[PDB]
Amino acid sequence: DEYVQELKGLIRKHIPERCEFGHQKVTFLSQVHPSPLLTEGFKLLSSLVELESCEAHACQANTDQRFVDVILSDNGILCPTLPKVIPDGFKLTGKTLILLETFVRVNPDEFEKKWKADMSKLLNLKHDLQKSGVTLVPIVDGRSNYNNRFVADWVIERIRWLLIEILKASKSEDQEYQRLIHSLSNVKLENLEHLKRNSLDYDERLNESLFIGLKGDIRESTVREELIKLKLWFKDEVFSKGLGKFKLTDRRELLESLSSLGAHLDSDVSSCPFCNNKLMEIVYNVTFSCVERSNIEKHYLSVLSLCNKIKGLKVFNTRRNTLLFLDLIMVNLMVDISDSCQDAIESLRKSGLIVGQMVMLVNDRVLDILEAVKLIRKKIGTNPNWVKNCSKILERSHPEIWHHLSTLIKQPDFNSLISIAQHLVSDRPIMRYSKICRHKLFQEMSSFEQMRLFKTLSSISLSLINSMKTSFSSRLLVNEFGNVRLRECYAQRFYLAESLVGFLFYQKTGERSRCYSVYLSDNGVMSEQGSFYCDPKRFFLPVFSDEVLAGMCEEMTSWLDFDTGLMNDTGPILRLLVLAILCSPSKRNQTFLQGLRYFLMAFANQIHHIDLTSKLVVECKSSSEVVVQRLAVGLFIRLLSGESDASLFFSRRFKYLLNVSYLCHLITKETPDRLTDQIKCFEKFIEPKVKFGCAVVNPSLNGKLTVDQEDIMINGLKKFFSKSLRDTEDVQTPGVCKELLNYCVSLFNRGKLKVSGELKNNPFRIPKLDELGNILSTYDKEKLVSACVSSMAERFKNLDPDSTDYLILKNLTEQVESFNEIKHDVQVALAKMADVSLHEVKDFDPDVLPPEVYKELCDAVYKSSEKCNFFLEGVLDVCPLGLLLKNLTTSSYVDEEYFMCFKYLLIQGHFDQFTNAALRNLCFYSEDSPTEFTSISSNSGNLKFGLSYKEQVGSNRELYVGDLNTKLMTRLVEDFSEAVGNSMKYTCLNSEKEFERAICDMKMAVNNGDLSCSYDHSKWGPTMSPALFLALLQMLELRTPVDRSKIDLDSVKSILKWHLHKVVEVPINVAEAYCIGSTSLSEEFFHQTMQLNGQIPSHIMSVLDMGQGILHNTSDLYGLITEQFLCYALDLLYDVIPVSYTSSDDQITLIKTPSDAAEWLEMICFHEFLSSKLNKFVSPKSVIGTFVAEFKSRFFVMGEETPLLTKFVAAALHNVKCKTPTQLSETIDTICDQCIANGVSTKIVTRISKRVNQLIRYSGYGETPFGAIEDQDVKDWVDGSRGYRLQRKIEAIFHDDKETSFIRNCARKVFNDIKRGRIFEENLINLIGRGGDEALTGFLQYAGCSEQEVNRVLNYRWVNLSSFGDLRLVLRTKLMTVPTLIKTLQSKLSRQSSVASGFIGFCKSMGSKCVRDGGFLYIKEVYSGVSACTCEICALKPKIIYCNNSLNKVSQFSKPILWDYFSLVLTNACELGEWVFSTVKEPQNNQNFFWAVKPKVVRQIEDQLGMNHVLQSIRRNYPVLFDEHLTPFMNDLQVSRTMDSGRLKFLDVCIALDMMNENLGIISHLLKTRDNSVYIVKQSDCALAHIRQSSY
RNA sequence: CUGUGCG
Ligand SMILES: [Mn+2]
Ligand SMILES: [Zn+2]
Repeated sequence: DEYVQELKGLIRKHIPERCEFGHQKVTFLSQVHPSPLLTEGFKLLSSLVELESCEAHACQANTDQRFVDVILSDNGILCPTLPKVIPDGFKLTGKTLILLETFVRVNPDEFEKKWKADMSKLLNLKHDLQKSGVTLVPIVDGRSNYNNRFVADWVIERIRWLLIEILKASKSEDQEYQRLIHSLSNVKLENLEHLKRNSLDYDERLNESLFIGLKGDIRESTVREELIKLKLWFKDEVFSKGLGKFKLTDRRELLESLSSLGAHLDSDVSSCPFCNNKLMEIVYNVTFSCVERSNIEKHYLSVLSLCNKIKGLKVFNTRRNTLLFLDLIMVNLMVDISDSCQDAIESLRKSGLIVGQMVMLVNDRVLDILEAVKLIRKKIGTNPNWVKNCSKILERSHPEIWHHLSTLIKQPDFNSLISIAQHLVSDRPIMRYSKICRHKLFQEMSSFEQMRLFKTLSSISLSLINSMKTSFSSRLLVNEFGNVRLRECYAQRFYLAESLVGFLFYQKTGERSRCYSVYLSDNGVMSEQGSFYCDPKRFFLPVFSDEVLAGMCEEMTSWLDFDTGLMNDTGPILRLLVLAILCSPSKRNQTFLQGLRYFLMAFANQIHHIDLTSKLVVECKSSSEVVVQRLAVGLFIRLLSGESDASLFFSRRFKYLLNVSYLCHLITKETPDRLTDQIKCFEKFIEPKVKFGCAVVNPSLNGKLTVDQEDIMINGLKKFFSKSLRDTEDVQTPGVCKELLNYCVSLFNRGKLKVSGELKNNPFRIPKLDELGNILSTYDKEKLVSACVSSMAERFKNLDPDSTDYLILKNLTEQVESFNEIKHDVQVALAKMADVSLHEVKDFDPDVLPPEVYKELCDAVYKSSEKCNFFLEGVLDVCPLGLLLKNLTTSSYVDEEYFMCFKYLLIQGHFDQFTNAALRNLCFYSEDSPTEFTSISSNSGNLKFGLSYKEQVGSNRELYVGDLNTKLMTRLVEDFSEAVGNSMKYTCLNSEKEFERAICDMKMAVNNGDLSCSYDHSKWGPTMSPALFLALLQMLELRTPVDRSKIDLDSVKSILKWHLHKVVEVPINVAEAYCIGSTSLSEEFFHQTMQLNGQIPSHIMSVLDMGQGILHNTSDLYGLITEQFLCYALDLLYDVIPVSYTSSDDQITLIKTPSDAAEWLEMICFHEFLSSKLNKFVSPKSVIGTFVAEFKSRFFVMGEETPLLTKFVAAALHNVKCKTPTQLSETIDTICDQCIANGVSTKIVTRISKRVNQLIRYSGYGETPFGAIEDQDVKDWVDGSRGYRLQRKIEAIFHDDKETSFIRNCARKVFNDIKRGRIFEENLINLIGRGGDEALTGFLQYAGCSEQEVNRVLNYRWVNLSSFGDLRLVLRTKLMTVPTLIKTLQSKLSRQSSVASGFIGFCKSMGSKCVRDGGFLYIKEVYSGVSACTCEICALKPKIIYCNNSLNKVSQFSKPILWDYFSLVLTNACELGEWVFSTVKEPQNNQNFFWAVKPKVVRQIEDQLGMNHVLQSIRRNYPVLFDEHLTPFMNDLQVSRTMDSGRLKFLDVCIALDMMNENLGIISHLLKTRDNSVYIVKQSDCALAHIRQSSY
């Protein structure tokens, strides 16, 4: 006991703050025995930890450690026979309980495991306690450290060290000892030697069911002879019988097949699309009614804007009366406008924004003056004081910033109102809800109206997205088949011509699909244009793409200018097809275009599968797919009807049709319906499993199986490996024959393949799983509400205003629905802590009761019944505790909606009514730590996975989410597999050199004419099984490089069989949809597995899953070795030369033949048979000819490569992620560089830049001299960065480049004397860091100037709103969450929402107080503060640049632009040389002269630019910024400290510019590869390239 | 939290 007395001495620094410190301490002092003292030491430490955890949250210690039932029976409460559970901290007040259970886990994984376990075990008790008792709120405090606020945090580590020393000094179980010794460590991979590996009478039958036929020692000549005999048998048993899988194209017959499948002849639709689709007829009507045909309006718009701003304050705490006040103001200003200037209502007002007795108001709602009067005369007599009272609130407790001098207090004279009403006739709309063709023959129209069609489409799309952008929290004053009258709908406006305006009327709000009606107003007259029904989210693409599509069309058609006349009958149909695709966003259309891509791939080449036509036919609905399908097939026929073999200008035809097929990518891939999306993903997940028949019901979730479960697992394993080498019945069922595994393994072992096992670099060196895609989880909501109510009860030390809702907004950043739900939850929780029968038998939750079960009439009339004690007089905004329910009922009653009133009434009626291994595993003991593992688990779970989907253009892609332990095991397996793959050479998944080698090999083979085999494999993911990898690694040896020690992968085998024992959860939403309840296989399976066998199915368990996204590289290497075996076999049999490349989903086989290709079908069929014998089913989409090759959608043809224009332009048009305008412009620059890399066009990128500039300008931000990409660029995207193009734009701003020339001369001088001229550097940073203008001067006198230059160059100024920081803004981001260069460095050191909704959030957020000063303010006052001096110097570029006296009123946000010119010039000097110092000179082709170009950049900045160079420079120059906000999480700073090649050539000088300026982003741009290294360019664009070369 | 413009 050398330390026991030392422990007694050291534990003397402890405060007995509570009594039982004293009690436990005196028990500890008075006991000296070997066995207990450790026990009470650990339990006292745990008690101290739990008290520190819970008394920080107003705890009440459970000193007796009793159950919930007795503490609830302490006072008067009925016992509902609650299940037993021991609480750590309890807080009971009135009829509310707060329970806190805390724990400590140093290791994270155990921390989240215990966290999930405790919340799961506590949540289920709420459903029982609430049913016939009181409520509760579960909270848990998880700490990863033993730290506390009662000790000086230097003894606890010493206490732990001394305790572990004491326990290791002497003992007296084994696993308990290991757990306790490992749970007191702080920081601790492979080599799991300490694991027990105990058997449970199950390993054996797994072994002989998997490792009986595996030898891996078969010699070579026997394999040769066996393959010979197999080939001879195959030749005359299945090939001579005509039972193959591939055949020749037979072009013409394929044309009739395509015409039959696509061109519908049994359909009743007409051959003119305009009347087939509602959008087509609507746009046709508007465009052919439009082509053939004053300060009052701005005042009206201004007053609308100001009332629209003031309404958002909601300072009246009520809605309907607020709306009545606002529209009363609107009508008062209306009648004050109409009293004078009588020539305004008929002429200047009708032609603006008005229609029959229907005037728009705040919140973009159109309202009728008649019923407006019918509602204004209310509250008159009942309470005429109202208008007075709401007037008096505009003086006190109001912003008092208004122009309502007289337009507010005047009573509306109803005589003028009725006179105005009778002045305008009744033309109320009908909005038709739920056959003669004069459709103008679009094929015989001029070449101008199509662009007008496109502009009309863009206007309609933007109007739809504006209607999307409207507010959600809007309730109509008066509520309302086949024809509904419109009186109080919502409206949007759009502009077409000087006199006529289009209007869009819609009745409902939200984000889901609605019904809309389109009307027109020519000269005050109302016209009917149409109506339709759609979901706005799928029309973000055409919002401004009215020009890029056009020029794309002319270029696309002009590709076919080899023959004159073919453009005439192919162009107009091409634009019509593009329009049809744009107006019809659906998965079926893009799948159909992909099917046409596959059809073209089959047809243009020589050999194709026999099962293509079944994968091209898609069922049609709504008669909308038929027209686009007919258009596509007609185009294909017209291009392919005549002589169209491979003996003519066929490459351009192929490119044309391929781009036509890729036109599918314009469709937004964002799962139009979500619940059906989970249904589809789940059923396509579960169909192969059940059709195999090995899916069991919910397992034990802890590593226990029943006899039936293990028996069916054995049956599945036996069935999978029960395939023969001769039977042809098993060609589609999953499985494989172990014999061929033995063959391939044995042949690989004796170095007979292209590679061997001579590996180097030895590899042995909190969301809920049940729901994916939901914004919030039950666990997260419970935690947030627990924290909220804890803070609530904490501050009451009554009365509570609505400001508590602010806290709800503080912790967060469908969403509004969850916010309202949690607001109601916290309201009712506060209410209960302050102090129709079908719901009883059904779910007892009153907040989930749907309004679809009862009529609205009974709901409205029952809430208006007698109520004495359930309502109170007045609104009573103070809301003291004890009467919250009455206030909520009154607030819901005064508002139009009664559903909240109904549920509040319902809930107001109370209608909701001394061993060391067992007694020491509840305080802090880490029992769940993995110490002994079985064949099926690892003592820490059963590898629970969660299912999810990912949107793709073609079809939804499966995805699996893993827990933390599963995540780490999967990542270590992946690391080992990647080590093996790096040992491999031919793999192409992440090794770019091999990818380039494959590209060059395929291109040279195509140029020579070798045979191509682009194998595409179907159902690659779900069909594979881990058992394949188990057997493969069992038969493998993995020899070491030099030691030849035959590495034993026992840990790898165990972890892989663990993955074989993975369990997957089914989402709760699909389970509920099936339970609530067309014939579906999954539906029948679920209904068969509800009660017939066991309980509801929530966990699925089987063998052959191979979850996509988890076993990438293992599957890659398996497929690689298998294809190597097959290529070796085919080479040895048919003496032909194979080579192959693998990408784990599709592969490439290049075949060089000796010594016209119709004699080689037999080898392809034999290879297909061999692959099908393996678990390598090949999709029918493969093309096995020798004309064109495909790999990862990178096609190669004889002579050149496809330009892939439409895919890239669609990508550039879409995925405009809006966070800040600068980042948007940079992303656009990157995507345009990528687009121009593949020789697209130079006139199209200009249109994209114009479109994005127009889009950002519409947002109200305003154009900037940088803005988006410059207009009218050139092919000099090559050898040019963002700096160069920005400099070119700046030069283009100035017509006569006169001061730019001199300032470039000055920049040339400063570059000259900073590179080698005399001595400089390290003095510039002193000048740079302060500010703006004096620095201009300082450079000027460093180069030589006078005061005239000083006061002349500083004249050009531009407005920068982001001057005092960054634009504060909140977007529609995921719930629950310093120069930028430092942030990028931090990120690089470290290792669901729609684009439409993102744009909506951007536009909504920038309109609030975003710019900062001093304070936050708006933008409009900033832009209106400018002075329009117009002194002939601020007019050459309006709204871009300004002169000094033009910005006298506001000057903080005003900088000169020539500093940006310095920034760009010095950036180019550091980046790509000094040749940009010259003057641009201009120079003094059949559309088909394409060729590749290389960058011609020269770098004098030590082009290598290794890592840790900038870190040393920033440490030297800016130690203050180096210390904090930089390199906290780093351990190898020492290499950077000891002169890591410090004092670079130019790194020191031009990094401070990026420090100061936040629109360059050069250093981050500096440290990456160009990623292109080649650019496709036409000689037509090369002809007019500008020349800029600099002399010495 | 707090959207009003493409002429
Ligand atoms: Mn492929
Ligand atoms: Zn028609």
